[PDB]
Amino acid sequence: LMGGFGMKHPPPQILIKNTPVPADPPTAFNKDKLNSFITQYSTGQVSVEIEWELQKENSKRWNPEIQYTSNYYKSNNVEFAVNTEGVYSEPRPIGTRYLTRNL
Amino acid sequence: LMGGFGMKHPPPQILIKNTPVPADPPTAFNKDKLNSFITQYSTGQVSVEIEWELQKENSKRWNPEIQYTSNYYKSNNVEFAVNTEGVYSEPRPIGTRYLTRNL
Repeated sequence: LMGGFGMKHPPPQILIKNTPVPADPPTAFNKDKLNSFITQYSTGQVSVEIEWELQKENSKRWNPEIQYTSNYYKSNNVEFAVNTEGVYSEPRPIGTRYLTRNL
Repeated sequence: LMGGFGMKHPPPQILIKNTPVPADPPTAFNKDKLNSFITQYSTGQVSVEIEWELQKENSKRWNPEIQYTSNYYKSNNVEFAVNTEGVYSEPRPIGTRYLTRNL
């Protein structure tokens, strides 16, 4: 209902964790689980590659259609670009529905 | 200079004429060329087929571009459509330059 593709078997969940590294244990045995760990974090890169299938427009419509565009008029910033402070922003929601079909 | 594709050998001129059909000549010989003809005209269909080669956009531009669009706002007529009297019109000149390239 929020939109998109419903699937019985969607892309699976990808779970990641830093494995705990204990700090120095005591030299006499203790049965309690170790609550003392080395402070730790990880970084890396992720690649996601999705192949998308397209359905072309076959239309016989004579007149030109509505298309999504940028507006030429001068502005302080470029839409869908970085800020003067380095902040990327998305100025507007963009749907998919521009081209037309008969009903 | 008015625009388009200059060619040493452009598409050739296609010339068409109704062949003159004389009216009834006199029954005694006269050497003058015949100035009396049957009133006549022709009609038919013409097909022109042109194959056009395309050069695709390779751009790495991040932000969306300017595109030619129809405007959604309500109007008495549809642009590039027929009139209520049957008159087709072209409301605006449309150039080719919307997509961008680096210089």
